[PDB]
Amino acid sequence: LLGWGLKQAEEANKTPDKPDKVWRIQAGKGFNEFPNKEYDLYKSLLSSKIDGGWDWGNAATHYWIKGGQWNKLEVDMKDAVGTYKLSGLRNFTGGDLDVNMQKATLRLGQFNGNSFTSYKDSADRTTRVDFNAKNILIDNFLEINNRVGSGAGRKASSTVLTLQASEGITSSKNAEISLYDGATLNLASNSVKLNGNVWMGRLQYVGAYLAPSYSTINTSKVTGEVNFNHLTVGDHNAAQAGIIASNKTHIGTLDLWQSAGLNIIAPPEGGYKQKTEVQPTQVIDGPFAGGKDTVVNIDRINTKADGTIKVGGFKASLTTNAAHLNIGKGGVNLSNQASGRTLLVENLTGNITVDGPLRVNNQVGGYALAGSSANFEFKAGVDTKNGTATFNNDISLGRFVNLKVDAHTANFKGIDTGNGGFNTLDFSGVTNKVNINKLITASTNVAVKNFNINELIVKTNGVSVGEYTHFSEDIGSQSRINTVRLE
Amino acid sequence: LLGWGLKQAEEANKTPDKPDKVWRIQAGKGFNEFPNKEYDLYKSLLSSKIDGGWDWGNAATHYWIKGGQWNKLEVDMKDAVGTYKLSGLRNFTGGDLDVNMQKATLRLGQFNGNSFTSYKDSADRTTRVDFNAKNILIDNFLEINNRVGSGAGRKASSTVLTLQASEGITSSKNAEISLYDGATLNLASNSVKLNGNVWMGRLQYVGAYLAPSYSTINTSKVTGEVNFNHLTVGDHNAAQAGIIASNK
Repeated sequence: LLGWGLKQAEEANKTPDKPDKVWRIQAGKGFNEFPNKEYDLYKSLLSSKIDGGWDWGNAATHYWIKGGQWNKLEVDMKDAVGTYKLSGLRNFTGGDLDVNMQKATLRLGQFNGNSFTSYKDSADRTTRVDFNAKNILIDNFLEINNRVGSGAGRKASSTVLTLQASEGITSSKNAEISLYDGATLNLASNSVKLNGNVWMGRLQYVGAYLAPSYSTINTSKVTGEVNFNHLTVGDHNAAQAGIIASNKTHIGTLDLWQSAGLNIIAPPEGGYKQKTEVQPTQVIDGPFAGGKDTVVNIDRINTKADGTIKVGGFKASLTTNAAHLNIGKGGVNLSNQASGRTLLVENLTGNITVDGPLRVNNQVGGYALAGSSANFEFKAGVDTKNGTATFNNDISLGRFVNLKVDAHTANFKGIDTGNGGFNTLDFSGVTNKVNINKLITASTNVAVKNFNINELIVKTNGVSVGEYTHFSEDIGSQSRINTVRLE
Repeated sequence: LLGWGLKQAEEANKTPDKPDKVWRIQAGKGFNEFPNKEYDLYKSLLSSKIDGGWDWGNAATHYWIKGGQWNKLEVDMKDAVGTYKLSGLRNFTGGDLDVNMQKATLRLGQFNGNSFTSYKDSADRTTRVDFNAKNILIDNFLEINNRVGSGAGRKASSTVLTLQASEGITSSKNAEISLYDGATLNLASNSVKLNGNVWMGRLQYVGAYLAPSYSTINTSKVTGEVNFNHLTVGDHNAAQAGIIASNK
């Protein structure tokens, strides 16, 4: 019920833990003299101070450091050369690694995945697993803060995974990163390029459809080229993911759930940076404004939608503070079940530039039933009130679909509502101008205070009555239409 | 049986409390760059270190700070700009806020009221809720030291609310301030003008017609123009209110 902005700002500034028995391992001879050897990291080095096991109560396996889950382990290589791999460390509960590998390639997957989880003690600890490799090369799935077995036993608190390459963090095609309710993920390389299905927000327990399920991917340190490929937020719940980006974020296909949010956050303008017991200062940030050169290049926004029938829709949404928000040639899809699903492509302090056709149920026409009001909704520059919402591609609306745009200046290239009807084509939030190029209406509820639609076809609507183009608010004194053409 | 003059002079000079776990929150980026944004203060900022709940025994809701009602919370903005609102923090038992908002307009009501209460522990603590806004703009009802639910459960000790604007503390027409048996209210702005029904002394419990029911409004610091509109003392009992005025 907190929302993502409180929970991230609470999880950001924490002391790590108070660990007793801080184990230390230093890799000595043999490692720093074979540059191609393809070692194994668990079996040859890490298994000295990590013991396996079984958890009585929902186990498959189990791992911790030494003498319980409250013991920090350092590994201090700093000159080991080779390629190392984990390849099967599943359900690591543990706590506080930091594998320190300069000039050493890692590989977080080979024939088997990985996992990094915590346990809900009375202290509610995090795990803070770190790596400091040269390349990372995920190459098989990695799950952060998963379910250990099946539901029962001890529950799972939050965790943090930090990956700190210095040449790149790539991924294979079938390497599904999937991070859950408490999980974060820090990346600090240059040129992150995750070619696999990143999955923020996922069903941590088998029935918990009402969990909050926050998650975070903090690519703020990436001095290179952030490049996701297939982001997928939410799974049968109201997930609120978030990405703290680095002012250039090209992602590929984005698949929101029905009621799943997203908070892509660009950096600021100049870049980042008995007895009374006084807690340390918790600095907390509201929604600020991104810099001048912040771009978020999504190229397709689908929506996965099946399930219940609620009294409204579910309002899939994404929220950005970047100075631009381009949406590529894939356009916008919106799957629509019985009630009216809703999309909110909101931008706080920037622009919006859509370059694709607005689909619904994955076609351009996309009919809907009576109560199913498929509602697109765009917000360009809410908090600065000088953001345009340009659509450089010809949109087309079918039946029971309701575009609305609340921007400063909503440019267009053509709106064709002549096929379906019952279209509430709202523009009431637009401050001054709506520069539509070619409008085709059958039975529409246009609400514009000032416009110049410089071509207007008005179709008829068959044989039914009581349906008509209806401008529903004050046209003002600056309006204009350079061509009306009834048919 | 003491009378008001003893009880005010006893409640005036007290050390605040001895709180362990003095939480501190500092508002960082984002707040100090939108002069018209109309934020929310509980949900966007305060709810990190205030948890809701239910009191087993006469609840509707319940609020405290963190780990019980003996934990001080500072909020240190000092440069946040906008208009903030509480709008529904009911039956706050808690203890020891001080929301410090220079150059930030507050609003203590929007579609729902507020409340600030204590609980009669064995220590008999006050709550000392403070604000340091620029305007305050009450605009819906605010009850100080109320009854939490209905009678039973834990009882309510005294409390102090301090409002410290620097441009004025106005009020809407339907904003009934009503402070009860232990409640005080310090105002330190210039030009307090409460256009609503201020109600000193009110039935704290449903049958207690023989309670003493003292109350205090201390507008001593007001360098401007104190202006009430409709003061109403006492409700079915022998209330002894008091106002420490500022010579106009």
